[PDB]
Amino acid sequence: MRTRSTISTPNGITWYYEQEGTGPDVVLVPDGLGECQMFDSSVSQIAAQGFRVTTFDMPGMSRSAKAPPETYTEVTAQKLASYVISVLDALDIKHATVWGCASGASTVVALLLGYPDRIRNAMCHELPTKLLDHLSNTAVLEDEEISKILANHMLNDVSGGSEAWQAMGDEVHARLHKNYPVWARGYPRTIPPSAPVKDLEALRGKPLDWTVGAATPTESFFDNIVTATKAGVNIGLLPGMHFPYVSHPDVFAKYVVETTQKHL
Amino acid sequence: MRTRSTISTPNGITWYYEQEGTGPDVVLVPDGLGECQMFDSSVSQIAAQGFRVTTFDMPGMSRSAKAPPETYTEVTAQKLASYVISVLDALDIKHATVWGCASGASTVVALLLGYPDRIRNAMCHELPTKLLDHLSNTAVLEDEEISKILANHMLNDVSGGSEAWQAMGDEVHARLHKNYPVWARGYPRTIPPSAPVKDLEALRGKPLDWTVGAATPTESFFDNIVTATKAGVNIGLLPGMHFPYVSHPDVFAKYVVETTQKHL
Ligand SMILES: C[C@H]1CCC[C@H](O)CCC/C=C/c2cc(O)cc(O)c2C(=O)O1
Ligand SMILES: C[C@H]1CCC[C@H](O)CCC/C=C/c2cc(O)cc(O)c2C(=O)O1
Repeated sequence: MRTRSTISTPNGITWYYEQEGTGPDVVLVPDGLGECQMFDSSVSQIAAQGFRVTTFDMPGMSRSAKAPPETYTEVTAQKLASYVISVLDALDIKHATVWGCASGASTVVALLLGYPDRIRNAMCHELPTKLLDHLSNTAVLEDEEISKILANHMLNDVSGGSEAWQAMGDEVHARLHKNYPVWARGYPRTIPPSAPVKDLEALRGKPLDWTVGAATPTESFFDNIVTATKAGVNIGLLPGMHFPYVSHPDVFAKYVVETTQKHL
Repeated sequence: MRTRSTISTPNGITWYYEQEGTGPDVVLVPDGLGECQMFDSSVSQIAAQGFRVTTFDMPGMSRSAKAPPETYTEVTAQKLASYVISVLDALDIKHATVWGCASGASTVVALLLGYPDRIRNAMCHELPTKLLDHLSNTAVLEDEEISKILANHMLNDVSGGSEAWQAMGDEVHARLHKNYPVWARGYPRTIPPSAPVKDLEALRGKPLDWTVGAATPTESFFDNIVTATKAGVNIGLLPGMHFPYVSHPDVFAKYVVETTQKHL
């Protein structure tokens, strides 16, 4: 039975969060769009292996929109990490396994490095480390132009699974619609240079498991593969592209549980 | 002005070859389809920077089809490397820069390792190290079935540039048509295990420059990126996929000249 509720933290954020299961804590941090419905099936599937799974909409996104501006403008990994630590503090999650893609991947690595006592192990997927001008240039467009362009880009280029993307439903896509402008203005310029992945050695020997999408063009996260290999960090593939939890929920869920079981 | 001619070597092969330019030798070794007209523009463009450029159809392929069966069945990097050393012997090329993609990539690294006195530097692109059952399954079909399927697969999936691929013309596509079966039967089972990349320390400090296609799915050559990084070998991207010399001739040519100038 899934808890669907709100909890507030003293940095001014009111988080929408979901929680199911009993057992060691596993936390699913969204990608930049900040929408935790993307995890819905995997929440249940990972919980059914004996885990308490918690996820949430990210600050300023979807149903966690009640948040002050610093929390969704000039966003950095280090900022997100501290927001995530504060919602963990509120929910009394002391020791967590954490997953994150994209800005969520940067967040989890910054969590692992900054709060090692708190993080049992971290799985990061497709960690952005490069400025991408086609994304960054949308910031200066009109809100509805941004939503049209980014919605299309997710649907056609990066979903990894067009049908599964569209099957999330109208409600989700209506929340994403409003998030695309806030993401565009707040994330693409400032997340990449915040990447906590330039000190290779600090990554060495850490409980970190890195993935890239199998179908993602080799150029997008070529640099993740080099960096992981130079740091001896485990690196592999998940099917699909930027949203394996949408396109391949069953393999995603099994990967989270199997990687979590390694570190208990 | 380009030389277009044949030369026979004592392993029973009659090679079709082309050559243009004066200067240090640069040799362009085809991919598995063995068809050197794919290089035509780049031959002129690299020569025009002060190089003597040589290429050729590969044994059993295209206009180098007069060759004994061992030269195009159970093909191996080590076999292809000896075949190319013989055509270089015949043509009196003592020192060469070499390029190769796919089976050509395996050939060039085997050349570099096996004949270090002969190879100034090698550029390998998308070196196949894994058995691929969808490719190997085509071996047991009808010849004309194999040509249909592979001609379509190159056109639509892996050219990196559909217009540029088709613009090579009817003559080249008529030669490829006959090569697809010979390749299917001779290459995909035996070329991957022959990959000369399993000894990391032999690669280290060698004049080797490795590339993968930018648009190629991450999974196809993930392993090349890990291997290069573990051996300190330079590794980067070219635009397109499996045939940058077809899809992006100008940037391919400039990459060959620049990388050759580094080592000269
Ligand atoms: C939401 C998702 C966008 C996917 C399409 C993007 O085109 C995928 C490109 C990879 C980088 C995305 C990205 C970059 C960035 O600077 C900050 C981010 O939060 C992301 C990110 O979260 O990626
Ligand atoms: C002809 C070229 C493109 C084949 C499409 C392939 O589907 C592209 C995937 C990479 C594999 C290429 C390949 C594998 C191999 O074991 C031996 C080979 O000679 C090649 C190779 O030459 O591939």
